[PDB]
Amino acid sequence: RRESINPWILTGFADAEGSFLLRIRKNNKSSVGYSTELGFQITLHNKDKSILENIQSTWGVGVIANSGDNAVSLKVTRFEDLKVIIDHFEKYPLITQKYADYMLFKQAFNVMENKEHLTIEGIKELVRIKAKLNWGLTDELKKAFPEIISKERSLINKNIPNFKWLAGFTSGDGCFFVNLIKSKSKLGVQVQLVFSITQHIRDKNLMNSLITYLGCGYIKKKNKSEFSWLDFVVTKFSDIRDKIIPFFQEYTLIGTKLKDFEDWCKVAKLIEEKKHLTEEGLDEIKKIKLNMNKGRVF
DNA sequence: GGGTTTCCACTTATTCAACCTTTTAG
DNA sequence: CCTAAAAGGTTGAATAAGTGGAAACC
Ligand SMILES: [Ca+2]
Ligand SMILES: [Ca+2]
Ligand SMILES: [Ca+2]
Ligand SMILES: [Ca+2]
Repeated sequence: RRESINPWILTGFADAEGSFLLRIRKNNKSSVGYSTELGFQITLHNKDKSILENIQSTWGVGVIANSGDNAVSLKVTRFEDLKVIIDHFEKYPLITQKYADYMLFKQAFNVMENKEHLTIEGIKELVRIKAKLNWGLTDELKKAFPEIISKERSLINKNIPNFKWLAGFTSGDGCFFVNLIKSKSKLGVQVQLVFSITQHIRDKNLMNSLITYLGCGYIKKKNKSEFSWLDFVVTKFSDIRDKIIPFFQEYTLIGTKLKDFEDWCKVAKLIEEKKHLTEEGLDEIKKIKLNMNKGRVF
């Protein structure tokens, strides 16, 4: 059932789940020896295929396909379709550092719109653009286009623009979790509700702003080898009851995350009724938990 | 139909989400 | 003593991003 997604929900979701793409491919059938492909894409779990169909219908662009065993993607690379992407993100701009990637995608669009990508000089300009996009140059492009190139990206400083963006972002990178803490009590399990949003460290400022915007929570920094990311986290029930739950009751989530939030809420009500301290209440929470998050079948 | 664009199957890197246990706060 | 909140992580790919191959187009 195709439903129109609000454009700021969509942009918040794009900030959490979109990726731009710029292919500069060796091609023995291209006059300059390289062909290109420019686009935007989203990859989700199969259980969320509906989001992709809603976006495909809301925009009128893109093609949907399996992405391996368990995921599905919406890719938009038809050049004329990319005008839709630009019109959307011009009106409802990305908020995270991905915004810099959007601007690089715009620059590549302009090169191609002037048909300059059919010249080697235009291929070279696309390479300079791609050197700053996402993961930058591949080994093949480094080898083929030796050049000291600026690598500094525009640092993005933008406030959360409105709460629909936040609902979109949370639908992508958020998590509603029932933590079962093993204790020695007679019941022997403490039920703890956790709300989290996870993000690369490059957007520490935006994540830190969530403390102010939502009136609760804290930031946990995590490092693993050379990689760093952050979790905005809320574990205090009174904050979950009075701030997190009413926020998302008002600003609706999309996809499977919505059902997780609803289940989470059913656990919160049980907790408020103190039935998490009874055996029968705990069994019910355990049963709700088994069907949340990755365990959910559909 | 030659050069170019678009699509579709599928993979690589690593940023997510989701999942744990132990300790501290109240 | 008791429960709630925070601290302190780990797991593993539903990560973000990218690739190989060719059909479709004009
Ligand atoms: Ca994300
Ligand atoms: Ca994704
Ligand atoms: Ca997600
Ligand atoms: Ca995500």
